[PDB]
Amino acid sequence: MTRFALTGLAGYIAPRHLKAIKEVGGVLVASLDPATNVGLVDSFFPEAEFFTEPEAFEAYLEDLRDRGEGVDYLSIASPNHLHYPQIRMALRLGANALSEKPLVLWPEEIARLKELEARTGRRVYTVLQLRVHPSLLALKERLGQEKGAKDVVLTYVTGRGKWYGKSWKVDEAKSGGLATNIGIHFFDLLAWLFGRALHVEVHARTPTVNAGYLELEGARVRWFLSIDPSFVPEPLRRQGKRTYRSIAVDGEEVEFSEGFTDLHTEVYRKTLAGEGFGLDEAAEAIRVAALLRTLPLSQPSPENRHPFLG
Amino acid sequence: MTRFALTGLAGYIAPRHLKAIKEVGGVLVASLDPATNVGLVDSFFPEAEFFTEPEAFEAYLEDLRDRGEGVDYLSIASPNHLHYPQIRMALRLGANALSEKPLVLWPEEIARLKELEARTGRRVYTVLQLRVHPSLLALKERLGQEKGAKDVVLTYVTGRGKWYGKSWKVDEAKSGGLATNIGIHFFDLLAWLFGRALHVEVHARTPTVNAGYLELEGARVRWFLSIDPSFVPEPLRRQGKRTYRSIAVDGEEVEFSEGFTDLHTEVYRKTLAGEGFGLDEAAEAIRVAALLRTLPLSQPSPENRHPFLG
Amino acid sequence: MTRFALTGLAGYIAPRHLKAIKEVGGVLVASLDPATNVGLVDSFFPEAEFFTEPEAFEAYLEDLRDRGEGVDYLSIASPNHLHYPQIRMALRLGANALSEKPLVLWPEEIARLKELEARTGRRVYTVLQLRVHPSLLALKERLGQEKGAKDVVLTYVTGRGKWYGKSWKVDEAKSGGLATNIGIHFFDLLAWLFGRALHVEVHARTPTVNAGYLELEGARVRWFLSIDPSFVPEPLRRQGKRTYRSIAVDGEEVEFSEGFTDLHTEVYRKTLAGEGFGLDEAAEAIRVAALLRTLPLSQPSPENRHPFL
Amino acid sequence: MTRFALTGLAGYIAPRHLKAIKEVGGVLVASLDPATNVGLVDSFFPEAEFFTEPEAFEAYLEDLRDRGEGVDYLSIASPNHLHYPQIRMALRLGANALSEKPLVLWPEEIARLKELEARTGRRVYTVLQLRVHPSLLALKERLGQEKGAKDVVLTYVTGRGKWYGKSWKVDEAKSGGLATNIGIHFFDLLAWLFGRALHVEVHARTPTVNAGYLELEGARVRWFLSIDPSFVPEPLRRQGKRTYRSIAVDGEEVEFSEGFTDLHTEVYRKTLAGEGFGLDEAAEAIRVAALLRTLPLSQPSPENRHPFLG
Ligand SMILES: NC(=O)c1ccc[n+]([C@@H]2O[C@H](COP(=O)([O-])OP(=O)(O)OC[C@H]3O[C@@H](n4cnc5c(N)ncnc54)[C@H](O)[C@@H]3O)[C@@H](O)[C@H]2O)c1
Ligand SMILES: NC(=O)c1ccc[n+]([C@@H]2O[C@H](COP(=O)([O-])OP(=O)(O)OC[C@H]3O[C@@H](n4cnc5c(N)ncnc54)[C@H](O)[C@@H]3O)[C@@H](O)[C@H]2O)c1
Ligand SMILES: NC(=O)c1ccc[n+]([C@@H]2O[C@H](COP(=O)([O-])OP(=O)(O)OC[C@H]3O[C@@H](n4cnc5c(N)ncnc54)[C@H](O)[C@@H]3O)[C@@H](O)[C@H]2O)c1
Ligand SMILES: NC(=O)c1ccc[n+]([C@@H]2O[C@H](COP(=O)([O-])OP(=O)(O)OC[C@H]3O[C@@H](n4cnc5c(N)ncnc54)[C@H](O)[C@@H]3O)[C@@H](O)[C@H]2O)c1
Ligand SMILES: O=C(O)CCC(=O)C(=O)O
Ligand SMILES: O=C(O)CCC(=O)C(=O)O
Ligand SMILES: O=C(O)CCC(=O)C(=O)O
Ligand SMILES: O=C(O)CCC(=O)C(=O)O
Ligand SMILES: [Cl-]
Ligand SMILES: [Cl-]
Ligand SMILES: [Cl-]
Ligand SMILES: [Cl-]
Repeated sequence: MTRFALTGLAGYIAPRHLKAIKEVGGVLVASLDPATNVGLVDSFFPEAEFFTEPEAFEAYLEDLRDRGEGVDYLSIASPNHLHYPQIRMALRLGANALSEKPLVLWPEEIARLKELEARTGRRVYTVLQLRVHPSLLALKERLGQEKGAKDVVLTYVTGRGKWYGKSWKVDEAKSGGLATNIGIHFFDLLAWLFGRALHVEVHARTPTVNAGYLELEGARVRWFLSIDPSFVPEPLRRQGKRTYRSIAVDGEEVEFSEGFTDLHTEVYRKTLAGEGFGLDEAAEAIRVAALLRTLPLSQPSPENRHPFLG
Repeated sequence: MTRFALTGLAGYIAPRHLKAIKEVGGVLVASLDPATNVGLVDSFFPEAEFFTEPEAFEAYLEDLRDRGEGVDYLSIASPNHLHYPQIRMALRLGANALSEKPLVLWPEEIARLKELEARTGRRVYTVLQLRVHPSLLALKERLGQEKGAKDVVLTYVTGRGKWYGKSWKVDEAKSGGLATNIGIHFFDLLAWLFGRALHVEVHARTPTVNAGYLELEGARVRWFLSIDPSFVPEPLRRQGKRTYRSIAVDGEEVEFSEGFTDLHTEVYRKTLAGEGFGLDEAAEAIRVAALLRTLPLSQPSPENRHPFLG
Repeated sequence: MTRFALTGLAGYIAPRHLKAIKEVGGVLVASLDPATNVGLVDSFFPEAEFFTEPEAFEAYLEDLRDRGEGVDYLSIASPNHLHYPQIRMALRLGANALSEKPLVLWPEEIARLKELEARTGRRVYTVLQLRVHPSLLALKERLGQEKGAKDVVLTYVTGRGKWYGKSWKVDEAKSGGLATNIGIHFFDLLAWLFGRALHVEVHARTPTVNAGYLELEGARVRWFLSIDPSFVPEPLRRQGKRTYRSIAVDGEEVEFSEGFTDLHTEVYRKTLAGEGFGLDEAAEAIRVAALLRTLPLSQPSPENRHPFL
Repeated sequence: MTRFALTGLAGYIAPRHLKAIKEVGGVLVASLDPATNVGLVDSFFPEAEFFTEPEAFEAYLEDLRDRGEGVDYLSIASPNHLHYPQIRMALRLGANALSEKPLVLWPEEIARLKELEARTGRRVYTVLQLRVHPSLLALKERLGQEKGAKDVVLTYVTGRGKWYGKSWKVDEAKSGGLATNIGIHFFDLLAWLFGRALHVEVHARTPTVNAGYLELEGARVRWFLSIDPSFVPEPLRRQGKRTYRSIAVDGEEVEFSEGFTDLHTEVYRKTLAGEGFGLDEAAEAIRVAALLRTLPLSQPSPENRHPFLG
């Protein structure tokens, strides 16, 4: 029975973690969130300890550890800028970390975490559910059979209501900006499929749209990211869809929205089986996303312009 | 299409109000919550406006009024002490109010609300789902047949985890205390069935237990309230059950937990149909609960002592 | 005895408002702040009500109004995005408003307040302390005696520590951005002295520097604003100074640091006498600051580039 | 040059700590507060780091420690329940702690901190400025010359406006209650003069008044504590005084309000000189204050009743 603590319990994504912990036969020992709108927790783990103050949470988990009943994992569902320091808290307390994406905001934070693993005997893992999406695992096998770099069009639209622009998600110091907070999913998919980015361009940047181009070891990629649902293709909009997440490559197209929200238990299962996504796996997309925070806009060549900018 | 604005969107009970507004064919025009952990809202009303600052939400709703697009109803799912001033906001904005229980904390607030309903021509309503619970409607009908007052044992145990003690729920200025925040359900049930309280006693009053006695026009009632699930009767507790909500009238048992969390849409419907629970309906249980904040403890006679007290 | 309520009581700036209210013979009936380090209030108005919830503060003031004991002014010292909706509250409660700068963030908000003033017969005022100052007030009479366009270089560097970057003051939706949160003082001084901005350019807009160029009816202005103290001129910086606040008009300087934390009381007095700074006085700087946060960057000509760039 | 970090920078007492660090020739390296009303700091330590997130503050200080540049002291001016876990943070960072009163809330926390001191070779100190108040030091000397149990009337009135009741200071879980948050000063003065409390009674306990009776090894003590300035004696009220802090014993009375707010630098100097008030010194008043939280009210005998209750 794997022992978990959880940060960010009051949040949107937290119930998916509570479900994962239940489904892998784990127990939630304690949670942290400065907000107390967490009453849903009793329907999953009615005996879990709860803290509003991170310093009190830390002291409690240390007391559990300084006596043999420590947690095995800290699940981290706090705002992005808190992932790094809460992962360090976990490792120091003798727990593995399982952090939401992006694992951290900066490449310097990845480098420091690699050193800290070696001094604490624990490991840092991250939630990248696209890496367990059955359609994308199948695409990955297909693409591996083919020599040469591929040409890819990546379109990632996921609608967000008006609350998003009043939240931490649009504070770049907290979220990393749109290309990190939302785009890390696809920058990570592209690194997993096609390796390291040799060249990066950004062609459009507004509060709701970013678009650009990547030259990766295995592919040339035109990409478009939005949180404005008007960019969902019209035939799908008609049927009420608010998302469109598509990779077109090698003469095929895979739209990977189905089950996007139903893969957190599989990520937990892979992680507890020792097949999790660690620092080495997460680092490349974080490097790309971080470069994009400060990269100047450029004018795309026609070959490099995503079609939604045409 | 009834037009609603909602306060308390990030909270535990908010999704039941989103489901109710949906199911009655209403539209959520705008919501208010100082917390922004509200991403669930896009799965219901992906175009609703959102505010963290009450002053800005008010100015926005005042602008809508002034241009003939005012909201019809403010639904209120904020902490209890904010119900009164949020209902004052609804009324001044030219909207009706539908507030979670307890409707307000104090009888003086009920009295001032009556004045403001007269000044504004608007109405104040509240969510008391026990009044639409089919077993309790059935009970009320059977009691109408009967002559004389009844002897009643009311036992109300609903377990709460460790987060509750770190929330506004235990700040008596915010919540009104245990007998208000949780007990209002049953004080209101008893007022609805049995009328006004002629005499009130409190026999036990700790952070997790209140017990006492009421003499009502239609009943003598021994009551016990707890948020410690250890008080669930042993034959249910041994199975892991954490709630027990029972009214026993002249020795006949009605346990009413089933469907307790599945009646908000029916309250909303009754309200919109002119059958809502207004100030006059809610006032008596508020008067009882408010008395209980300062009523001195007394030693029960054996005939007035709830069985759980020994 | 003029009755006041105050918003933003916990904030850096509220003590000058407590002094003005005291000094002008007013009484503070109630205050609002989400935060609770407001104890200083006890040494001025030891009986004032206090609220952390805006809706409870509004209901309390509305009760007072309805029984004929309403406040006469709402003084507003909250973060900038709250000024507009708190002035709206003041007018709905039948009070005048006296707001910190910037009075509101957007010209559309000014227009709405003008409608609402007419509806309620109450007035919106703002604290423009540079306008009652001795050394800036000196200019306006002189300058005004001469004709011809002036050539102005405006430089303001006011160092801010690491806390600033973690506060609402860098959230553009809350503060209006650097030029507004720092700038607005001086854009208002410039509009006061030299009229409407007929051309506006922004040359730099980074998190610690905003710089640009204005042409006003009465002057051209090269301006530079920063909260990075490394831009304090070296003869001051070498001494450890972290601020520098200069307007040079046709080669003639005035530096501005001295009477800066100073003149809230006179502004209260003028306002109470019917000589306050209203929407019409405030609007132009608000229009310019709204452009300064929204216009695209452009590359300056040599002639139009502030020397510090 | 003694290196400090500070918690609670945006609050009421912090400016006194900034002044103290400056006056003892220290440097403030970094500060933590979730609130950002802190601009004052620039007039003292213009280059200090600042954090809103405790986990980021702790990671920053951990980095300093690891590269041989750790702070020497953590000064703690956060809410009272945070003192214990922030002192734990200091000790694990290899810093001494200098915490505002009360040092911690509970005797069990004192006991844990004694164990952690021994582990780390760092020390915990606290601000008890009455122990450096010249009038009280002079009184202590005068009393010493005697022998036999003293008879004491302690009256401690310190006015607070309406903001206090909407702050953390009235949340007993955060502040310890009135007898702890305000009262610790005088319980500590009494323990310093007269030793262990062998008998404790509480006679009144309202939001603005606590009163009771103690018998200590060296004195019997009738005490009264209020934040209602109406209890300042009329003659002092008539001249506008809002405090009255009086100890009457041995045929004299010492009123110790003068300079009560001007002794923080002296506490810092004593602490840096190795003459600070440690766990052993602070423990007894913490034990007494904690007992008073749960002690039921009793009816006083006339002899044991503070005069202000008569
Ligand atoms: N597909 C996915 O894998 C997916 C989807 C959504 C969000 N996320 C990620 O999950 C995280 C949570 O996002 P969300 O949408 O639930 O955001 P949210 O704003 O709904 O919830 C964030 C929670 O963090 C809490 N918080 C703030 N500071 C904290 C601290 N010091 N400790 C603990 N909790 C703290 C907030 O009070 C809040 O309840 C982010 O890292 C986000 O990128 C991932
Ligand atoms: N069976 C029932 O009918 C039932 C069950 C649970 C709760 N309730 C009631 O619903 C209300 C909410 O309880 P909850 O359990 O959801 O609590 P909660 O603590 O989960 O959520 C409360 C929400 O109110 C928000 N809030 C705080 N101040 C606000 C303001 N000024 N405006 C708008 N929002 C504000 C908080 O940020 C939070 O998201 C309470 O009145 C409670 O009694 C009813
Ligand atoms: N020289 C000047 O005249 C001068 C100097 C500084 C600031 N200001 C202005 O004064 C105002 C205060 O800035 P500050 O420096 O005190 O920042 P601040 O962050 O120190 O003060 C913040 C106070 O406002 C509060 N607040 C947030 N929401 C509120 C609400 N809905 N109602 C009332 N209060 C609320 C916050 O809790 C905070 O405690 C701003 O408009 C700023 O532009 C003017
Ligand atoms: N005479 C004295 O020695 C004296 C006088 C006043 C207060 N105090 C003590 O000083 C402490 C502060 O009291 P105050 O009056 O300044 O209260 P306050 O409410 O004015 O200030 C409290 C500060 O703590 C901050 N805070 C909350 N959580 C924090 C955290 N995790 N880390 C750091 N900061 C955090 C708050 O945001 C706030 O700015 C308390 O322990 C109090 O008992 C002592
Ligand atoms: O909806 C998406 O594609 C992104 C989900 C996510 O990771 C987020 O919202 O943070
Ligand atoms: O569970 C219950 O019976 C009470 C639900 C409720 O109203 C509450 O938690 O506020
Ligand atoms: O320091 C300055 O010059 C600007 C003051 C100001 O208005 C602010 O800080 O918001
Ligand atoms: O004023 C006093 O005597 C006590 C000071 C205070 O508030 C405190 O110590 O928290
Ligand atoms: Cl906690
Ligand atoms: Cl808002
Ligand atoms: Cl309030
Ligand atoms: Cl931080």
